[PDB]
Amino acid sequence: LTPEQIIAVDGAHLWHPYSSIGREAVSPVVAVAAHGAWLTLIRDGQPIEVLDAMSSWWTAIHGHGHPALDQALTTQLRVMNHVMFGGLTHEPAARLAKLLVDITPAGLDTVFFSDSGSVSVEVAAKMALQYWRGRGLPGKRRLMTWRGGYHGDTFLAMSICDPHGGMHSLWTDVLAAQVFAPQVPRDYDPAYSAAFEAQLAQHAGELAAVVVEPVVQGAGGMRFHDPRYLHDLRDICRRYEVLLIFDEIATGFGRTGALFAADHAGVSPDIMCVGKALTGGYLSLAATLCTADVAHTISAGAAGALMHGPTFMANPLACAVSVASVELLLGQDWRTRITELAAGLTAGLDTARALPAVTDVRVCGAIGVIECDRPVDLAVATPAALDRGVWLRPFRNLVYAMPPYICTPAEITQITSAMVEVARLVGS
Amino acid sequence: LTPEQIIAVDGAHLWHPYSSIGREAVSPVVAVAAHGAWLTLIRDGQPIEVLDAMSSWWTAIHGHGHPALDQALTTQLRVMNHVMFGGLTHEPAARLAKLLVDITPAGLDTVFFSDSGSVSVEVAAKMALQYWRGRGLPGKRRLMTWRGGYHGDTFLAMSICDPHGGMHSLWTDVLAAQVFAPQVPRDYDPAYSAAFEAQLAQHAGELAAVVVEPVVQGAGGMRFHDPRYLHDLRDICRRYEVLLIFDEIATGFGRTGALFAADHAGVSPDIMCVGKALTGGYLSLAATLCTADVAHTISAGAAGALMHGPTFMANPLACAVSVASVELLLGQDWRTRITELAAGLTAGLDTARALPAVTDVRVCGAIGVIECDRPVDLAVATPAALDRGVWLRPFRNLVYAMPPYICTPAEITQITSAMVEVARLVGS
Ligand SMILES: O=c1cc(-c2ccccc2F)[nH]c2cc3c(cc12)OCO3
Ligand SMILES: O=c1cc(-c2ccccc2F)[nH]c2cc3c(cc12)OCO3
Ligand SMILES: *Cc1c(COP(=O)(O)O)cnc(C)c1O
Ligand SMILES: *Cc1c(COP(=O)(O)O)cnc(C)c1O
Repeated sequence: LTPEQIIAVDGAHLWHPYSSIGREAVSPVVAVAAHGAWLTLIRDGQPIEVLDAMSSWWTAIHGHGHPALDQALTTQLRVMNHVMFGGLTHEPAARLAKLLVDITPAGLDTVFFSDSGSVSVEVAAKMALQYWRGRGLPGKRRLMTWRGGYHGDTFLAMSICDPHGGMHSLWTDVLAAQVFAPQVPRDYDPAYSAAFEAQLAQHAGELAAVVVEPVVQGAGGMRFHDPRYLHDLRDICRRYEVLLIFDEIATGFGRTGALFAADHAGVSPDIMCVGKALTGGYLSLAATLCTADVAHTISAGAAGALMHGPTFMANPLACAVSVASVELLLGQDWRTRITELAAGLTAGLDTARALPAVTDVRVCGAIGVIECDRPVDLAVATPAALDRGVWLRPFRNLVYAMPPYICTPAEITQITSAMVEVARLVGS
Repeated sequence: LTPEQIIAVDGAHLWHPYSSIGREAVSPVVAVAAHGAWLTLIRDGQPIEVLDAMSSWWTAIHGHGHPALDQALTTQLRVMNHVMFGGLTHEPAARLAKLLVDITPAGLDTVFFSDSGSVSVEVAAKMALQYWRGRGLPGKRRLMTWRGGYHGDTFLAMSICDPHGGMHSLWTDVLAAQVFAPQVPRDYDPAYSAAFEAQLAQHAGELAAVVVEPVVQGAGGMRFHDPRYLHDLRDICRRYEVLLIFDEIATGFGRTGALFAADHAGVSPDIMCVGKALTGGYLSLAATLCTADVAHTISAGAAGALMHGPTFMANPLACAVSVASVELLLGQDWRTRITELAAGLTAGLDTARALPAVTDVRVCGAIGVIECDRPVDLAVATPAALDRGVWLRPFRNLVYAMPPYICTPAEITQITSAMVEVARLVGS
């Protein structure tokens, strides 16, 4: 198929993320290649290389078509594509489970693979719910979170999504009613933790778990908070016998300046979700990890087993490429690499503070955010970043990036400058 | 890692489908290779070749390591592993969307890609809910199904699974309260459809949709029903304005002797789910298709969009291999092939009707079932099937098979023979 034919089939037959059929404001751009930090896209009918400032929705940490990850995939392909995980095990699942157990915060000893972040969240909740049924406390079934969060699109995951971010108004009467604390602030305020605890305390007899994105809230608005809030949640959850779940689907694998964002605070959740960057952007795969205590309680309970099992659980191809992606990350000085990226993002985005439409500029590891005072019009900003050789996708009032780790100082410069310019055109 | 090392790691760190940690009665077998219809498994230190009678949980329709599917994957690997589907489109997605629209029941014109069956089911339910919100009937929010069904493990998916099979209590005050018709009989009885209509009639104003597995109920108990009920379901849904959803995640791509099980009845659902065999069992991928009318109403609704967007939506690698998998199926005389497999399963399984422990023997397309009078002990069944060079995995009281389509007559006969012998051992 040609790019013109792709557009036509696409417009008649393809849904896209949170999109329409036949009523699309803009119109998707055809991608034809991706290599390293660059995509090849079709503009005015011509191929152009542009920087993947978004890491293809936070996935491409090592860049596209990284030779070590292509080979990991090809090697596995020639030997064993997939076998069912029911009754069978295999080397890629074992290898990856060992890495994950070793590199995640202390005490996360068991791994349940699934096919996506949303599913890993539902698995996490199911772990929490079965845990308490195992302990003889079935009333502990509600979830608690703070506002501003995002956890995925499946119905249970939607229930702990920010009520505005996740559009709860469209869903009156259909979602579980969960317990929401106020928005977690940027700077550390012990009074917020105290208020969080008081709210939790009166619900504890009915809460299975607190579920949060640690340090960085992504799709709910790219807000950062002081790691010390996570230390306080760990302490609150411990004292009131409520499980603590960290969703590190966006934050995991170095993105925020630490291996896992949990690490900034030096704290272990009881249950953890990872995804997005796990396969270095090659294939869909996710994992939920839980402590030995959670694992044994579930296993010694009435049901005798965790009641879940995706068809493609522990797929050998995804697992093989993830092992390579993780080892590649661990085999380099990733901490310096992120520090440099962060400096690059700070330096390049500094001039945007002055802009008339800009309310905030903030950076956390390989994450750079320009917050505006109004919705960023994509029909303006998209062609504007393409013109400068950058793939950028603003969302709501934010002009932001999660650049691949392999980006050079010159590439970051190029990214930040495109971002600064999108912010300027918003003010005019 | 060695086989022994894998077991050691697996027993300590890996969850399996519907399994425990530390309380596993049987212990998983190590798989080291898969080619065509054969797995290489490690039995007592030694490698053996066994027929994949289960098709790796109903996925490997073309066998493993098929050269056309291998190629399609490596070809796409060197070009473009993945890009975000937000704002972008690509050839693998448009080719596959085009195919899916062309070969599925008529009127199914739009395609939403996602990573797994359970997710595609939650997407289907979301389309139904938003459709009726588009029409000003937000009261239409419940789902109706008949008993014995299975739809996945995520929380909405769970709510329409059989209330005994899915252990709905266990899940007391957590699942949405859905409407359940009695188990659909094998043989056609018009009294059943009349009772279904009468039950639907009294919930019509609160029903978004009817959701069923057409013709074959999979994980709920390998039950077959007369395609004519689907015709009745279509008629009832039309007259009462309740959307019809077919979960074809197990049944699709020729498995029941028709391309899609809906074809046995000539019926078009409003919304359809596929997965499992979609990629020929290489990678995880599912799809939810809906009619133009459904797409336009959601798009014209208050929301202006379908509020869903998985990270790895429409992953190029996964789509490219699906394209090649669908093309490979459509390019051969698949109907004759499936008729041949069915005839071979029928002939090979006949002798089991006489066995003292067998209550039924049924076949439908490339699905063969020995229904036993007691639950089947895997600790006896699994080694027995291995001894005969077959990978069989019984479920509850079923010794069943869904072999790859590339299985020769002799391989089918080896499969059925191992099934008979397992059924014989159950009777003692
Ligand atoms: O043995 C399995 C049983 C189930 C299952 C259990 C209870 C209810 C429904 C199910 F599909 N689900 C399964 C799902 C699997 C699998 C095995 C199983 O390997 C590939 O993915
Ligand atoms: O643009 C996207 C927006 C959302 C989204 C929308 C509303 C609320 C939360 C979200 F993550 N989710 C998305 C998920 C995507 C994606 C794009 C988007 O490309 C690959 O996966
Ligand atoms: C993206 C995301 C999810 C959902 O991931 P999918 O693979 O899109 O289902 C869940 N949690 C967090 C924090 C995320 O950023
Ligand atoms: C296997 C199956 C599902 C769920 O598939 P996953 O990929 O395991 O989420 C849903 N519906 C039916 C009918 C199935 O057979």
